[PDB]
Amino acid sequence: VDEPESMVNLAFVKNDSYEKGPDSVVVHVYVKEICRDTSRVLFREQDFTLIFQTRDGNFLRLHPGCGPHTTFRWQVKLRNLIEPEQCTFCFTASRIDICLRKRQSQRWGGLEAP
Repeated sequence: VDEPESMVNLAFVKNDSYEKGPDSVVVHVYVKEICRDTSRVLFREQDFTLIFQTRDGNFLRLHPGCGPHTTFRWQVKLRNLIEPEQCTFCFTASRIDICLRKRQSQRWGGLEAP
């Protein structure tokens, strides 16, 4: 767990996203059984990458050594840059809620009142 020497790209994600308010979008990703010591986030203007380790006995047992030496990342490039300065996070026991500010603005809301 000290030497990962591995970067795995994840193809399956467990989350749900929705846009809340005029300029805000808040999502919650289900990230559990994670070695928080190794759970890192690489974020920029509009995109972010989540790299971490977890424990899945069923999967890890199928490949001896996999798991504590396996570090993987999920990358999301969000469309319409966000303002990291205004961003906040929300931690539940098994899920991670995040409040994203869509400062690049969302277009077309239908009929708007002056």
